[PDB]
Amino acid sequence: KVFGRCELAAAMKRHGLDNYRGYSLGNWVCAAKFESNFNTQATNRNTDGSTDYGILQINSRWWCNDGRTPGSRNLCNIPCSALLSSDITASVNCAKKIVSDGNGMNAWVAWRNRCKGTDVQAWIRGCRL
Repeated sequence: KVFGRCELAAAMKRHGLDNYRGYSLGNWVCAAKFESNFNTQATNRNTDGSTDYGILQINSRWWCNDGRTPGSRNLCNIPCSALLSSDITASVNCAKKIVSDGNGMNAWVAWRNRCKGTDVQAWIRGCRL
């Protein structure tokens, strides 16, 4: 499923991501835009052999099991395919665990490079939240 901007913002708010660990809703929308282009089916292979899955591009190195990243962890206790569902519950819950880990949203390379220090509020402008 490819979400619309305001549709995703609303789903993320509903799931309690708005101001989670002090990160405003715009930060999460911005990150999802640049990580996956709002596409729940997005997948990308990393150089170490691990893969990123879903709207928030969650890594099989640490967070999920994709059956092909030998020696990795499954900290969110999920198959990586759960991250590709049209329902974002699994992605959101795993993202909450990631952002609490100690580095905050710096865990997301695209957020650090493209969202951090910018006017992220613009990503929720015009939306009926």
